[PDB]
Amino acid sequence: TITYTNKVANARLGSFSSLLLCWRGSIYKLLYGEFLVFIFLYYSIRGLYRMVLSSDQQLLFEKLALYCDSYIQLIPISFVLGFYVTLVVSRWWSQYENLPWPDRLMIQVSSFVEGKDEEGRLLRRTLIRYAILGQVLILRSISTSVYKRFPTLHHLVLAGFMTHGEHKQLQKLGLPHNTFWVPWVWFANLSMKAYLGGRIRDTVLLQSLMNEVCTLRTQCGQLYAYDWISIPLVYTQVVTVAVYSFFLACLIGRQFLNPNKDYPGHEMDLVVPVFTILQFLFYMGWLKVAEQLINPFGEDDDDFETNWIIDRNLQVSLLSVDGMHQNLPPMERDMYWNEAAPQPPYTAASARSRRHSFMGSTFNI
Amino acid sequence: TITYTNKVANARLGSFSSLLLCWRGSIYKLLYGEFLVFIFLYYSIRGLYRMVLSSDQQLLFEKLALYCDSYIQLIPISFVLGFYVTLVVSRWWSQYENLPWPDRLMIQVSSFVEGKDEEGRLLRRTLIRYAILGQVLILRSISTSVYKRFPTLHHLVLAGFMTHGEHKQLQKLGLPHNTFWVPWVWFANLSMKAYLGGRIRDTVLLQSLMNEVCTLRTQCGQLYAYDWISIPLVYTQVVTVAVYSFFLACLIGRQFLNPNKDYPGHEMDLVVPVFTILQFLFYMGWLKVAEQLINPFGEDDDDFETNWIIDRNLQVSLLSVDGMHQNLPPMERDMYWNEAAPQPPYTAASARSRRHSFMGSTFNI
Amino acid sequence: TITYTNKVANARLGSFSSLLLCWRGSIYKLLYGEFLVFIFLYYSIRGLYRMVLSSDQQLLFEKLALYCDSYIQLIPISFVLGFYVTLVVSRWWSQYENLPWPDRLMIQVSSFVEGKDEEGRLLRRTLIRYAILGQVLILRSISTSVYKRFPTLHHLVLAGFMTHGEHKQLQKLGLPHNTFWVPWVWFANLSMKAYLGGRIRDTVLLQSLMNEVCTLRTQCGQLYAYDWISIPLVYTQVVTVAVYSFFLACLIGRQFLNPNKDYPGHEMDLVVPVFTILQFLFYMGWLKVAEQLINPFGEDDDDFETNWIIDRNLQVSLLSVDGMHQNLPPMERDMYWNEAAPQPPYTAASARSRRHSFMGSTFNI
Amino acid sequence: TITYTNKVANARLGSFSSLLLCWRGSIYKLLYGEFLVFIFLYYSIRGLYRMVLSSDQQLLFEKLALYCDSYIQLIPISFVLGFYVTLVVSRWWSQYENLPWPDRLMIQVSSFVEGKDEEGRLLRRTLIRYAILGQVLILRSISTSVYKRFPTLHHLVLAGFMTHGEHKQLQKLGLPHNTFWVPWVWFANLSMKAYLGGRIRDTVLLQSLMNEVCTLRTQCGQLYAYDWISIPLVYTQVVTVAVYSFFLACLIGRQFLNPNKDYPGHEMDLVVPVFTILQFLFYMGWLKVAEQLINPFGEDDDDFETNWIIDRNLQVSLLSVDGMHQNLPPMERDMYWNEAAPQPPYTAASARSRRHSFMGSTFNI
Amino acid sequence: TITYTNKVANARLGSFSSLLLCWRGSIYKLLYGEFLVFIFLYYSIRGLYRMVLSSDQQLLFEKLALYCDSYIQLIPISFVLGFYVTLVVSRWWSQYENLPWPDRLMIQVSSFVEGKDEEGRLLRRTLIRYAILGQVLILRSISTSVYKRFPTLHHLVLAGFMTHGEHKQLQKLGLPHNTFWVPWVWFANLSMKAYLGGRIRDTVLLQSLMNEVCTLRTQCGQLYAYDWISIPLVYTQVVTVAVYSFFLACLIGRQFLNPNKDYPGHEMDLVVPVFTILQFLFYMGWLKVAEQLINPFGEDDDDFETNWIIDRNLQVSLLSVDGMHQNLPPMERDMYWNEAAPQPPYTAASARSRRHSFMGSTFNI
Ligand SMILES: [Ca+2]
Ligand SMILES: [Ca+2]
Ligand SMILES: [Ca+2]
Ligand SMILES: [Ca+2]
Ligand SMILES: [Ca+2]
Ligand SMILES: [Cl-]
Ligand SMILES: [Cl-]
Ligand SMILES: [Cl-]
Ligand SMILES: [Cl-]
Ligand SMILES: [Cl-]
Ligand SMILES: [Cl-]
Ligand SMILES: [Cl-]
Ligand SMILES: [Cl-]
Ligand SMILES: [Cl-]
Ligand SMILES: [Cl-]
Repeated sequence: TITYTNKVANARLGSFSSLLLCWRGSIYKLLYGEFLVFIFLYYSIRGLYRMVLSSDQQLLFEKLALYCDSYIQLIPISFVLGFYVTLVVSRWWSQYENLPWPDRLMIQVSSFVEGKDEEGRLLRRTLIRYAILGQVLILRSISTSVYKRFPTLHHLVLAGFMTHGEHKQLQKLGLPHNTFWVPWVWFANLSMKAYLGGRIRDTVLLQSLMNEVCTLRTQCGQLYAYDWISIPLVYTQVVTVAVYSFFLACLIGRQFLNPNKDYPGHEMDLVVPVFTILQFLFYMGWLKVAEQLINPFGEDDDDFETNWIIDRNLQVSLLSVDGMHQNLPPMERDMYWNEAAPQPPYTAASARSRRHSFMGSTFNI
Repeated sequence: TITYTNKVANARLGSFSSLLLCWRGSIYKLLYGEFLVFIFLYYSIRGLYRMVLSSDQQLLFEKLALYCDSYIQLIPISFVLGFYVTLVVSRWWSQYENLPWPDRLMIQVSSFVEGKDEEGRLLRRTLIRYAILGQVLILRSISTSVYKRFPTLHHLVLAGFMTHGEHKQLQKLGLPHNTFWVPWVWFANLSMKAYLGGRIRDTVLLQSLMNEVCTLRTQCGQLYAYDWISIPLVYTQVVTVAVYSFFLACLIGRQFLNPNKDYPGHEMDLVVPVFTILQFLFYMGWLKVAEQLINPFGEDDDDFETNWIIDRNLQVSLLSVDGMHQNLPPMERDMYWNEAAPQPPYTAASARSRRHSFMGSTFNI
Repeated sequence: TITYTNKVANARLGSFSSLLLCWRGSIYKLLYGEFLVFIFLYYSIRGLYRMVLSSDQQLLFEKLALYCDSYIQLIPISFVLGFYVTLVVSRWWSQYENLPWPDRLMIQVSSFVEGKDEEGRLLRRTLIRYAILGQVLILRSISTSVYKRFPTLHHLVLAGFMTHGEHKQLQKLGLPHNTFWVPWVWFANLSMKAYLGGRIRDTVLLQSLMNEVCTLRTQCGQLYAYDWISIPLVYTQVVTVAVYSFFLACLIGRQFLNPNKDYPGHEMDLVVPVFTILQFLFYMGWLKVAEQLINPFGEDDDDFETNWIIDRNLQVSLLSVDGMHQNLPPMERDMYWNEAAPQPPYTAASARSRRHSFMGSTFNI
Repeated sequence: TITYTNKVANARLGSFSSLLLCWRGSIYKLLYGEFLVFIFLYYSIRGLYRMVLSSDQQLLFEKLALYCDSYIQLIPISFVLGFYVTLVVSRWWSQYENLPWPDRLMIQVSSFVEGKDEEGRLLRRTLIRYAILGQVLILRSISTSVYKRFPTLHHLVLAGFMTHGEHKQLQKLGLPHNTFWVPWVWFANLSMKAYLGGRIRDTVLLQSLMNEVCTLRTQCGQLYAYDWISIPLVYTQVVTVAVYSFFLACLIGRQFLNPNKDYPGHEMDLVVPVFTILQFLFYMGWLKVAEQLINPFGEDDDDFETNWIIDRNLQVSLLSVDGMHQNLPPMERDMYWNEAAPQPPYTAASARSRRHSFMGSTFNI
Repeated sequence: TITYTNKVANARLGSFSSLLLCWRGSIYKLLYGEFLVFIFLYYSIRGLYRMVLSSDQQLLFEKLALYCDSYIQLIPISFVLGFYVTLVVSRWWSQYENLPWPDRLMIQVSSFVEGKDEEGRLLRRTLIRYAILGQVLILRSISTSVYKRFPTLHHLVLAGFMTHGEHKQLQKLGLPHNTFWVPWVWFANLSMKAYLGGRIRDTVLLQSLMNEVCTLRTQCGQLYAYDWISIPLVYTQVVTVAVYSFFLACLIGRQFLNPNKDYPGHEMDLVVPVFTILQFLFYMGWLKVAEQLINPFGEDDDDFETNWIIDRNLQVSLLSVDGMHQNLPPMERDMYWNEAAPQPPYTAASARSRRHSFMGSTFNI
């Protein structure tokens, strides 16, 4: 992901205009393959119309240039690009709001399960490993950068995510469908077995534990649904055909005709169509937004990095559930043990923000 | 459903332009029946105006051609198409977010109910079959591909979804309304009977079980409401009349008049109206999006496949509640039993994504 | 409500164009009273300008016709109609998502309350009748077709919804406000009295029962709020004045002036303004959408039928809590008692939809 | 609030056009102070250009009239007015969805707390008074019509909302911030004290009681956040400057120039600019919608009446909690004690709505 | 934050027009750095074209001026500015709806934990300090005004937020990732230890306590996600390039050409382009809205003040859990002890709002 939040913290003169000189993640990196083709096609007609076509077949070219010029209209293209990109962006954000984070589950696992030895440590570690295997098994059929890292189910055994005893059991289900739901049942069975062992001392705690897994199930199912069902191909093709039809009329129609005929529109012969190049840039960088965000789990620059998340979620969870169970800092009296209104200090660099408390809009009347 | 997510993973040169050469699910498969009619109507006037109408009735045709040309405007049509398709798409996605998945219920059924013999197996199997019959009875009055598969309630008995003992009981209710709510009451009564049998050992578990059925009830009711209440016919007709009025003025008005009169707009006699055909394609593929997504439960290409779901939900649930109840893989020490920070390996093919952890935006100041 | 979902299941040639020949619920049924006025007003000027006004006062009419022609612009009208109808439709759907359905409460009432005789039957029946009276008392101050059916609170007694013992108690509150909240308190008091009688055997069940009534309270309050607070009259009037100002300039300004003066725009004298009639139809059918959906609880064609719902909810609930309490079909072994993978059959008519299970996007790489 | 729902129940000929003759809440009541200024400014130039400026300085005025006429465009103004009003309306509705209604709390207070004498009546009354004081203390810093009614915290004592014993305790906190959170802690402490007194007989009931106060806390905090943080002044100023710049060019540029020069656009000398007045009305009634709804808690006509709500919520709650605790109507057999399908009667006035139950879309195939 | 809600309470004549004379937070404070550059660039050509370029190179300038005039169109720019600002504003509000307020947790901490001495006071104070440390550790990596106030983790010790015993424990985790999740585990462990000490007397209360921390975890994670993932740089750059391309063609093309050639558009030589300056103001104040709200946690004027919140949340919580635990005002009979309908008085200043209760829309029929 491209991060530029610190560069746009304040609205100053050189804030947004300085983002036009960045290479990675910018339109200059995506439009390179198409600008060359457009320029070559444009200059392959200026070199035919001027030195190949004769005077007889040079007046039928001008009637085409003046006819393919009333069909360049900016209303419908700007409607479709703008009613499509909004939907693409809304889907893109919802695809991230459904990413499973095992932070609300490790808090309860580190507390409700009681034990600080063997058979109380292994239980917690397996209970927290199942919820991570569940997310790894789903972020492998939708993402590409994770598939190239775990090409086979035997590669999960070598990385520590799985076990040889679990691989042989997951191989023996006899179902042709995907198998990203088995760990969610293993977790429930292990938790019930733990409850019937004196570890969990109440049924309320067990129900609370199951309620936080029933939500990760939904979050993992929604990602699969989003990947399986995509935006209709009809809607995808309409925008592309509209944009290409618009830009095919600028090749013939926006060319600089011979001024010897004194046409109402053509009066100069500057070589470079600057305002055609700018229009191409502006109207293609709008389509490349959808082209980039139509599949957030890829290998682009503005795509989710779903390969450091599965390491952070492993390390943090394994630390929280194992090495931080009965470990708290010493309990001591605070600095404000006897003080009605604490007054934290302000540094010299930050003394403008010493504001007063808001007391209602109608206070000053 | 048409899936093309893997073809648009990255934003490259040949990514969106390569989707215009696909047959299934494209505008070329939907516009075939109307393009022929439009072309025939267009060419039936070029063949009358040129060789049937006389010179007297050839100058009243040109006043019609130049008069039916100021009524071709692209603003209101592009407003209605764009304020209608967005609503259609928003309804289409919500119709899928309400599909009942029995994955959050089988997890609790496989755990809370205790027994690994007869009278403890049949209980779980019937409890999980009722929730499937409930979804089958509703995905039969809204969908067509399921109705043609189960034309009669006697066909459900032969497929294993129902039983001869329950058919005779559902036939004896004496109510003229639909009967998609009976299994949701049978489930509750069976669960209460199971609780008063020593199977479920607490009331918290039973309440948790009922809470997950009270949600499937809402999800099944919302689909019926969506099917019963549709977008107003006034709104549906306005867009159609606008589009047809727009395209009826292109038959007479966009024709190539005789250049012998030197009209301000007509100066060439190219046979094929390429930029009229392109406009027809672009402005009809936008309407066909709504035409296709106005009823997601049909027999189109970009329509929900609600016939493999009812098989997957049966097999997965029946496997989960029967053959995986007290079945867990062996519990063993992990690969990182003594390791503060696990370091999973990276393959050679995926070594660019070894990124560093984000530590806040203001870290670098 | 007008239902046409089965007519638009598939996207075929004659799918949307066949909806323009329907009478009920169409623009032809709403625009009849105003098309006549528009036509009469239009033809009352063609009959004055041509045979009443003299040659002196026939050249000040044409300067008005050519001046009231640059004020016909389609952009602001299409903006307001399109930013208003979307809000109207969004409110219309939310008014239906708040309709109380007593299906999540009857499930718990038929199970938690224990008894299969007198004093255990009357309790359940009264508990389920209070929740129905609560919805009847609110769908009587917002809807008209229900008010005309129950004009007085004494009419509810004669229909079985109320009782003579409760009518005299609801008459004796001494509050000037509406009384649609009393049954929600009667239900709670009756449930607590039942709990302190050995009927409900736990407090978890009673809390679960009260949680499902605390939601119906919100759903009933939201409908009253929606009816009490409406879209601002300023916003309602702006659209009407814009549309009427647009259509008042088409009466004088779109008329066919005398071609003897050779004006730049008028060159023909066809009697019927076809493209003015079509514009009127298109731009008034858009306003009638908001005109119809601004109050869903009315007596139109595309309005909610809130008179069969209050019968279905009564019959279904009374059957569920009375004649289906301890009544379940016999428990027998399934057809798939010993079968790892069930294979339901496919009929001959539906054999194209035998699709294969989706196994992830990146499976084929 | 202005209520006109009953006048627009059905879509008839005289439905929306009859709303243009209403005084209160209409554009005619809001645009009066500005139409006079606009008319005076317009007619102060027609009276200078015609009888003050000489022939020399009457030909530099016409170049200004013809030059300040290509800057009157309706695209950007209609975009901003329409992308701003939608946000204003969305905020306006959310400001009402967060109004605290103490209807879900009194139901539980009237049931869970057990006692029908002194020390069981006072407890319930104080518990229900704290939740009302909490809402009164917040609907006094955001609203003006409530601040003018309770200008001082001593005025709450005289109205019965507060007590002299609570005023002295709320005066002795020593915090400069607002004090709208104290009753929410008093309620919790009183409920815990009641539980440790034999009144509430279980912890589940107490937790359910606290869960309904933790939601009113959020609802009261959201109103304060909405009042404290408003729409950015930049966004507010942009629309005003755009509208005023648009309307300043219509003073000089839409004037009726002397027709003695035969200009391409000016050919008549009608005194009143009817289509300029209509445009002013239409384009300023759109801005006044935002001007009115930018602060719903005011003293306008289309503003929330937050002064009858705080009386209804007091009377209803005090009646439900105190005088309706153990008070239920007699329990008797229903009219349909032995009847499988009840058949409520239909009156003669409402006999058209006897519709048949919907049985699915695909029923007729 | 800029607060002007009290100035726009009512819709009067001088309500919105009076907001154009405010300095702080206005467009005049943001456009100062760019207006000077634009004016200098504009006047550097009027001073070259008029007194530097010769008559030969003064006719190639006018063909550029007349050619750089058909590319000034307001449709696409007003589409992109308006489809971008809406998304920016929607993100800006959601960034505030996720701010953690410890008001729903202190209510339960002040009640469920039982004790009014030492070892019962320290427990509550530490339990409430952990939830504040959790929010301080996250509002330090996203905000700048808080980072400049706490540049180092040792500065938190000196302000009372942290302790020397917990600093040494947070220094000893051995993880390279951010450490904003440790207090949420410390809180859970301390609460479980308190429960196994006789302080919390039930498991329902402990589960309710943990449920309110599992929500603050999500609220704190969402802010970090919003800061880490920003709007795509492609979409950010497209708007800037469109606006700058629009405003670069107004420098040459909107200049006042020599009227000696009698051009169709240029006929006057007024020095100041008033309607170009106004367009610049209007089209740059729209971009500066996004420029300001693209990062709400900054040091602008319309930016969240996240430095008084962390003091209010500390003081209020510490007062609630320590000095207000078993402290309630005396319980006395109300003013309306025997009164069916209370009648609070109305002041003379507010007597217009004595409205009558709404009794349904169809009441008057
Ligand atoms: Ca991508
Ligand atoms: Ca379909
Ligand atoms: Ca209606
Ligand atoms: Ca107001
Ligand atoms: Ca900022
Ligand atoms: Cl799911
Ligand atoms: Cl160019
Ligand atoms: Cl429902
Ligand atoms: Cl053509
Ligand atoms: Cl409510
Ligand atoms: Cl016409
Ligand atoms: Cl809050
Ligand atoms: Cl005028
Ligand atoms: Cl999270
Ligand atoms: Cl200018």
